[PDB]
Amino acid sequence: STGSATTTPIDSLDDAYITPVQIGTPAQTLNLDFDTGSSDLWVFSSETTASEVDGQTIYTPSKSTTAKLLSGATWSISYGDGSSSSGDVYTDTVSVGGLTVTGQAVESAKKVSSSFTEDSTIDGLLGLAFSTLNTVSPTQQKTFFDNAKASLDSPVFTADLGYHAPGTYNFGFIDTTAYTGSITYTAVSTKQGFWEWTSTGYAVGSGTFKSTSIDGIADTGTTLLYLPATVVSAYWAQVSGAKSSSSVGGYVFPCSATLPSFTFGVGSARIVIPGDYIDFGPISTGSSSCFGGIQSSAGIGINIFGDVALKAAFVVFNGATTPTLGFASK
Repeated sequence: STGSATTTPIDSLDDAYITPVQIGTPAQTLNLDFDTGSSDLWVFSSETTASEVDGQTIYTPSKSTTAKLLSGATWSISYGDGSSSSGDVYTDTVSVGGLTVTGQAVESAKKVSSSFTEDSTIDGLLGLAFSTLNTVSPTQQKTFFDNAKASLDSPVFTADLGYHAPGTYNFGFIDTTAYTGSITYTAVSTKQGFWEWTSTGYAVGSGTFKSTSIDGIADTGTTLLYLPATVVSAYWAQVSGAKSSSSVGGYVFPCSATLPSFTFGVGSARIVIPGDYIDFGPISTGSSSCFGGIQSSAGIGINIFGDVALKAAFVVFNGATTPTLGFASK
């Protein structure tokens, strides 16, 4: 089997991408944030504290003839940005882009943190990291991809995120028309439960490529590109007037600037992020200070190849017995 679904930016900055997901019988379609940095499929629901729902579409398990309470199971998650959610668990039929999994754990939120409530466009998350990170207790549950894997034509999914435009998540096949050149594959460590890999270096604009190992994670659920402070300083030094602002929380730059590209290495191959992709717009409405899309990871503990990086590539998440990542230009 295969599946193919369009993923759509939630706003004009590509802050996140939503993909429609069919849950239950008859289907209830929710728009989920596919997140290769986490491993829970959780949804706003009829169980979510009413004051914490503000415009999201909810899953109502009592209206699904295939829903079954997973007795005793609870979940609770905290994300790298400080947001969180928790609740109980049902199993139900879940379909993405024509690919159906029966008995998928659907984690129903009883509580969500304010950032989720405040984002009316995201009805939940669909985790695509390794199932070892799934938070369901006392019986850890598998991701949608893990459940689908054996049925797929090939045990892979691909992320093709658009810049200011829709893109595609495919399951079970590699669309050879969706990228240019060849796909360069690179080793993955699953030791932390992430799609963790090592970039071979970087360049700023037309500058020389610096060969240096940068370990990080491919994370579709993170907006920005978070890299070591040395790398980030070298990038923003090429933008007149750019500076790190403790009050804003990162590097800002004059909105009148033209940003240089940023290249990252994948083996001997190179992925070029155009400068435009690094502009996240005014820090507040009407400001002439703009927020940068490359930020320091120094306070995170891990480097994160988030959407800013991934949307410059066609990305293969190869879930074979020994997982690997593939990157192609497009």
